[PDB]
Amino acid sequence: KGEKALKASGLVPEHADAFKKIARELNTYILFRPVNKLATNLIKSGVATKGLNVHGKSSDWGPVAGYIPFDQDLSKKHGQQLAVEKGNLENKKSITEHEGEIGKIPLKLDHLRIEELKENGIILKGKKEIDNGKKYYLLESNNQVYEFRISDENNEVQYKTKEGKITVLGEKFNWRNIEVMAKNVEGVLKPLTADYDLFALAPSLTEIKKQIPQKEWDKVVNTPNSLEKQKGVTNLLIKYGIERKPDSTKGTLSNWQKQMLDRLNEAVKYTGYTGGDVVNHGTEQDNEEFPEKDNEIFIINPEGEFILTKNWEMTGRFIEKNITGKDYLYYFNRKAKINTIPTSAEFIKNLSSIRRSSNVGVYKDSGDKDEFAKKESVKKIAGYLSDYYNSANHIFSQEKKRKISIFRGIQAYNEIENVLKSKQIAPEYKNYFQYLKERITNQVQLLLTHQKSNIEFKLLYKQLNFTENETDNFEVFQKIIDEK
Repeated sequence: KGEKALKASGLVPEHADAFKKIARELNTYILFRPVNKLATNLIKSGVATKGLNVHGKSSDWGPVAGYIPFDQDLSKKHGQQLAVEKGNLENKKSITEHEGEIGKIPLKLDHLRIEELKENGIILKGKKEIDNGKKYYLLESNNQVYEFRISDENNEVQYKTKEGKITVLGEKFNWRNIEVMAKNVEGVLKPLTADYDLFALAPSLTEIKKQIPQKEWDKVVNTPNSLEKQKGVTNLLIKYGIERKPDSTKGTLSNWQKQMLDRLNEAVKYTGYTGGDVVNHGTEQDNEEFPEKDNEIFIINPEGEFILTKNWEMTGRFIEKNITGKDYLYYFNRKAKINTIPTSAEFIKNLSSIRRSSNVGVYKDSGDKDEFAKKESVKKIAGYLSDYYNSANHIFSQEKKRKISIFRGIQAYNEIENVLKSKQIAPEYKNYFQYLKERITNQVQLLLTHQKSNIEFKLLYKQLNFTENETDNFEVFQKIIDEK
């Protein structure tokens, strides 16, 4: 929060002042991911940064830690049993799939970086061995299965494992280099650095009116009906915001948030970075190959107080205190799921996660109409969960957001009840749907108790009958909320 986040993240102070100027002149809650200081030294060195072509995470030891090495054993793949070749062939695929901006260059790092690692207390510049015809700059480490050899007169690392001990990869190499994957800046020698990443983004919707076209905002203000005005804003957001474009070098943003990103990219050139775009891949949940979870988030407020969190429940608490529970644009990263269960795209990910391993399930690769009817049921599930994950219901108060949230939970629970009115499905998806419906009952239940409803869930389910209408059955449900 201010200074403690700025020191425990290891964030660039001139970039901190630049981000305060960006937040002051653009009024956006800039969410961020935790960055490694060992990567931050090579970021503030100025050379190019990685995207999603490589996937090397931040290491825990090394002068090259932060760069993406050829052999990934100077990367996140440290001590991995069968995953060192996963990272190895992953950077092979980075070389041989994304041609044009992936290079084969030598290293670009600091010679005093070994002293930057000895002031970190990691490597041990000790005994010297003779290779390349010279008494070379062989330096040891603490973890002595590996050692770096940064060159004396050159700016390269001819690293090796010791020739008289075992390698954790299973091979043996004699003072080989890091043939580091690069970014071909029309021929400029620039390797890849572990980039500074995003977490989400959140402007205010009144500012968003001055970014998206607003003569349909001059249309949508002249309505006499409240829920239909909210549904017109729903039409505006379904055709404007979430209609995304999948990439791997810019990110999963709105086009106006892509303008936010390229403004962020240009506004850091004169501050101390020599490459421009330092944010070159997606957020925490945008790595859909496998998600992760962090314990602190560098959310930057519009007014200069760089907010920090402590626990994941405190992340949800301060998001529903600041991002969600105000009149802002909560645009997040799409049995203790107290508030935020994952999104419906990850529900489709879990749908494919046990439809390929076990080929049986809800509907098969077929042509019959009942299979497409269960496909229509899960289509309504995937629609209703993204309807539930639409926090832009706040042109009115936020209890309207609460009422529409519990309404969408009711409708999705009705769909999960409908999908068990089907044929003899595989029991894996049966207990999966039991899991979904029980977590959604717990979610709508505590969402009701944080309201002042005092009704149990089963009463409120059995009273509603939405045959053809979310227009007066919302008035049926809505009337109870309107009174006590």
